Amino acid sequence: YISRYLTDFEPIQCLGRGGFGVVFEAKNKVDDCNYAIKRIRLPNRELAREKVMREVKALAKLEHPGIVRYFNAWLEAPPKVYLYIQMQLCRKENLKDWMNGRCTIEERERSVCLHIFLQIAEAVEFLHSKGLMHRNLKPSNIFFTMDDVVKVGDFGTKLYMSPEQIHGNSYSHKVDIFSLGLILFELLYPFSTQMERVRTLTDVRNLKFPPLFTQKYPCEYVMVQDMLSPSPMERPEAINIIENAVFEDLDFPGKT
Ligand SMILES: COc1cc2nccc(Oc3ccc(NC(=O)c4c(-c5ccncc5)n(C)n(-c5ccccc5)c4=O)nc3)c2cc1OC
Repeated sequence: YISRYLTDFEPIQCLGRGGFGVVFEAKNKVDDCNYAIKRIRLPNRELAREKVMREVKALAKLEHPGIVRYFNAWLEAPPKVYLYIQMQLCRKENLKDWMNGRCTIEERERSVCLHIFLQIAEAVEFLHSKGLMHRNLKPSNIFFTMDDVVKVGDFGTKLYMSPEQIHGNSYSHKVDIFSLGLILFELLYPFSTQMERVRTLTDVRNLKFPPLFTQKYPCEYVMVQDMLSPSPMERPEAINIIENAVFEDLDFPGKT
């Protein structure tokens, strides 16, 4: 049996593993570039397989500076069945890592945080304009290119999902706005411990804010409140978030 993956690529390292499968770094022999290759074992459930095959087709249609860049997808059935997805190789550190490495307020300068957030929001508004939604927006699903442009993806815990999703109710694109609210807060508010992070984010979910955040960031405090509305209908659209005066003339020393 001839494996397309082993024929066309030189494996470099395993980048990570999940319930779906594995992500490798591998060099394409012909074009000499390094890629991230996600390998999915096709599920035994036929409706889950339907979802996988449909989502790869959807991914292939997507082109945006804030969405991980797609190259190829193929199936292999060795002597059960694997779907390989080839995408642009990003940096090791995702947004969760980035925040974990910047644990002081000095390391979360307003304009820097707003610049990162704006890119995420622009990626989400792109999805919403295409009649798509993310559903699983969280810092660990936010990646950086080698040039630090933020890339929204989905590697595949409940702290970022909308209340309607948690309860297993029907939902709309407004679920992504809820996740955006928590991400904006988390970018602006550094933590020293996981325990502090969990306690504070849980409070913020219920619209209980740390007093120093409300004082230092009145404008983003207002927009986080709006994005975290229990009622999905009263959450703003992503296009309304991106047009907020808060994102007007963002600049910081070292910005491209
Ligand atoms: C150095 O370290 C790393 C560099 C990495 N570089 C690049 C990518 C990396 O990981 C990723 C990131 C993203 C994805 N997939 C998606 O974003 C997918 C997307 C999607 C894209 C954009 N938005 C939402 C979802 N979907 C629709 N499909 C889909 C889902 C179900 C079935 C079929 C296809 C997706 O696979 N895969 C691997 C890395 C991980 C690294 O360390 C672990």
